[PDB]
Amino acid sequence: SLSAAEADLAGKSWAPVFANKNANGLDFLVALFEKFPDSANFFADFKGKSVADIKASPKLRDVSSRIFTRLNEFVNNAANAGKMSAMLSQFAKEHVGFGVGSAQFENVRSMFPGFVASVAAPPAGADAAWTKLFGLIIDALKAAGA
Ligand code: HEM
Ligand SMILES: [C-]#N
Repeated sequence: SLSAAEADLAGKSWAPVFANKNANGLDFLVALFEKFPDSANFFADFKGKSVADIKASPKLRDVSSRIFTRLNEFVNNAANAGKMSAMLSQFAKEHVGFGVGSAQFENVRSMFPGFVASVAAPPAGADAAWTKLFGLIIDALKAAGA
């Protein structure tokens, strides 16, 4: 887990992002797709589609919302190694079954701090907390067989 201090920093940087969950969450998805085009092929709904197609799909909102809803719960529980264990196991089990692996989560980690900053400048120490939070997911995915 993160320490209470780091988790506080991550929550602080996430606040302004989550404040506009519909829009920011669709934006996160599109950024992902722009930067790491192969990601899209993991989704049944967007396999083969171009970013333009993705942005115009009526399915986008459901996908971004579920990521944001779940990410929010990770942020909230990040300092409780207890809940983190449970959350990460499930999260990884779910993903691996869909063919998604840690490399795709390395990609998310790479671009996340840049994405948060696109909304509001994060406090000192926040980027590192996010990178350690995503490092934990990456590790759970490796544990799950990918
Ligand atoms: C960044 C944070 C992410 C979070 C919080 C997240 C969250 C979720 C959750 C909540 C579900 C629905 C699980 C269920 O109820 O069965 C799931 C589905 C899925 N996610 Fe993620 N996800 C993340 C990133 C990824 C990435 C990077 C990929 C693809 C590269 C991925 C691909 C999938 C697929 C393919 C499934 C379900 C089937 C599908 O829609 O095709 N997710 N994810
Ligand atoms: C995948 N959300």
